[PDB]
Amino acid sequence: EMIPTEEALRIVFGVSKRLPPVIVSLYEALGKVLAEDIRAPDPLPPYPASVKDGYAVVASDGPGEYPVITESRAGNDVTVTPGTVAYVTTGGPIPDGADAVVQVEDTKVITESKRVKILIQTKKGTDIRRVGCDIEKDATVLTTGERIGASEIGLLATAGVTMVKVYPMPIVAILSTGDELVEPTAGTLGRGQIRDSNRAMLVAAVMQQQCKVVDLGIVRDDRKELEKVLDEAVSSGVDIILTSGGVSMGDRDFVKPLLEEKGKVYFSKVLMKPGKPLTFAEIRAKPLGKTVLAFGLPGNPVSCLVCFNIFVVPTIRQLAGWTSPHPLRVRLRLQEPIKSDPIRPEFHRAIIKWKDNDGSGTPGFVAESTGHQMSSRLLSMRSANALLELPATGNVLSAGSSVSAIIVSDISAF
Amino acid sequence: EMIPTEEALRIVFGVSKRLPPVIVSLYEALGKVLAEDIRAPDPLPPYPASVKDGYAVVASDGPGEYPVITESRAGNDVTVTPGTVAYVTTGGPIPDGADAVVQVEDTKVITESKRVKILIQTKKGTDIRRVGCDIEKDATVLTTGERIGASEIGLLATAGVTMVKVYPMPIVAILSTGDELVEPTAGTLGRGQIRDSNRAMLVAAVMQQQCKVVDLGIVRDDRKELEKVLDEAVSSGVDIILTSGGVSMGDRDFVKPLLEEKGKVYFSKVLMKPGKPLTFAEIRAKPLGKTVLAFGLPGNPVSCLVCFNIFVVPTIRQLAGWTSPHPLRVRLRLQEPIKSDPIRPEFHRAIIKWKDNDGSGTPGFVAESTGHQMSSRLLSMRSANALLELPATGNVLSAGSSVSAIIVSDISAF
Ligand SMILES: [Mg+2]
Ligand SMILES: [Mg+2]
Repeated sequence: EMIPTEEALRIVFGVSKRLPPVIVSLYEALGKVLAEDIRAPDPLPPYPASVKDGYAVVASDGPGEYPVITESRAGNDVTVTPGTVAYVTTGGPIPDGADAVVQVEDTKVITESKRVKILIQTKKGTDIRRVGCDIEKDATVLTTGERIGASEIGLLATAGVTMVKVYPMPIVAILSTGDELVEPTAGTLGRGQIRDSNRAMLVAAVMQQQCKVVDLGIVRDDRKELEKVLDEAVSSGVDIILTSGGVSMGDRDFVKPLLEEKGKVYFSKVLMKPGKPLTFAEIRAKPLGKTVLAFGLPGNPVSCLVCFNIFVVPTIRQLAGWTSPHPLRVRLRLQEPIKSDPIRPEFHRAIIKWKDNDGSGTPGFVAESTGHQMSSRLLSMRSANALLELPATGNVLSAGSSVSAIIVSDISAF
Repeated sequence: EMIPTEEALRIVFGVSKRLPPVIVSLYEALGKVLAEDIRAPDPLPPYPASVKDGYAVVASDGPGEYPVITESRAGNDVTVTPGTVAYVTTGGPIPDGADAVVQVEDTKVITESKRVKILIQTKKGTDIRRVGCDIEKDATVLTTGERIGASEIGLLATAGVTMVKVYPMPIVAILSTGDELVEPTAGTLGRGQIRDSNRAMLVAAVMQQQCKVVDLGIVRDDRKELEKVLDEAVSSGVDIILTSGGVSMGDRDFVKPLLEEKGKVYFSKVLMKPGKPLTFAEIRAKPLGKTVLAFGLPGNPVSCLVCFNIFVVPTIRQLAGWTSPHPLRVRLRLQEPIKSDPIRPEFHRAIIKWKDNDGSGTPGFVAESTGHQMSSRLLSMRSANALLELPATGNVLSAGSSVSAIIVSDISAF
């Protein structure tokens, strides 16, 4: 009853629908996806602006000594005739009659009225931004579907847009279920108790996705309270519910029965390593009516994060309006021998480093293994930035064979 | 008087010193660098825990029918003898006398007291996490110098650390100087006015670096107010001052004279394209005494962001305690013909996409040019995630030659 991972997210990509757009402020638009076309209301520059510090001249007059008629520093709104020059700084408006601008280190100084000598001859239009040189009027400078970075903020500011129409981020509710879970603030542990590490992990994992987290806390293994928390969640306005634990084969695992009771489950077992259990349900809020997506993530720590990175991250990007929600996939060569599982494809976590020499004798990517891949050993996720997509061959891949990998974190490194 | 870029940041890397560590909360520790060693106070698991849902058995008894003595679900703290089995779920404590755990789909059901039939024979220690299986007691699970991601949050929660010793982020003050600058909220522009796009750009650029921004606003081209803003900045507790504009050859550019007056300037002209002007000064606060770093970024929009990505981002990472503050550098092949400047090396911005086939017939990176590289055309920074490091050869590199590139944004893409 296991669904392949390719079909698994094919279902999610078919059920998840992009969120309605919202108006936000300029800084609130950082990282979000543009939901409208931006047109510049005036050109840039809206006036002939000097590119270099120096003097606005007539190209015909050529080199020689000339008087400085007026001055036109960046700030103010007189013409120049053949035989006179005007002093300008960068950004300054060019007066009428000027054909070009000579630099200042291409001029000489030369106590009443001042005169300046021009050492070179300039072709017409030298060091001058014509009106609309960089941005023309009413032109599209940012288009729908673009992700707002720092430069796109600078373009919005150039055009005067401080209120932007964007697709918002999904609100995410997160909870843990386990009768053995205690808060991480707990000091000495009692018999059969462990601290709750999946919740704080998912909270931070969603925080990195710039989504609003709503911390529903620890829930015990009982149907009544687990239902109360679920009914609280969907009615609070959340878009995605993230459940950790209570989705296995035990007789107190009420996540699958409660999801299929309140909505429509699409799968509960996935051909994965790790993370054989993975429940994905569609729930409907009953108020403004809206559809809520629910991920019953497995309770094992490394299994929880892995399912988050492969099935929740694209779901978040798709609700936020990304055109390419899928993660970056790269081909790399192995740095050490590693065996694969024969039954299900193993998402082996590795540390990816770019090298100016590998894959053969060319520059490419390499990846060393993090160690043991136990579903409970969270030390395998430590400093892991890649996810090796290993086939279910059961063989041993040599320290040089090429495989496929998913980028789950920014490499940076050296 | 131009300093090469390699020597330029060699100075910055020599002047910038890592910040003193601060205690923060668990969620406040996301993204920051660990300034202490974390040791687990108890092992994980602190008790023998069942890996699979099923029954704890004696390996010697083998297959057959057996009674279910007690039940041990995840939660509670009776022994089992050869001939009896105990029902356990995942996470449950294993009673005394059990050697292994059989799965539940490897058992049969079989109305008074219940009996269960074991279909298979298990080797000793099957599906059982011994005490400390994943994390041993007093072991280092996170070490100094590590960047706290989502999984490192999960490890901190496992160990009970909710107050962490980390290196903080630098506080960054940002300001613009220009007598032609108006706020981006301005509607119809007057004669000689442009909206201030560098400030909002730098604010967002620093926001992406998870640093605290202090918006000092627009400052006119005059020495008195520009000094008042600088004296306000260093006295407010800031660690880095980011200035935009007023650092060129004009006669109202007071950033260089005021920086060298209040501190020690290390360079003012850099062999760069774009961004020939780039002033870096060291200022000292006069109170707890502290040293402030000042970047006089050039006023041209694309020139401002480029200097930010190459000289400010590593300075931020070094103050925050990174061991590899330098950006990721990758070798890629060109997708189109492009000419280089003969005098200074040009940092040409490109759109980098990973392809399963290029550089030859192998998988690698490719990069297409963004278009015109004018220092004032901010449309060249649009959707640019890479920075081509072009040599000062002045030749034309064919649509297939390999060059060096700096990753300034997460590729993602397809
Ligand atoms: Mg459980
Ligand atoms: Mg200026």
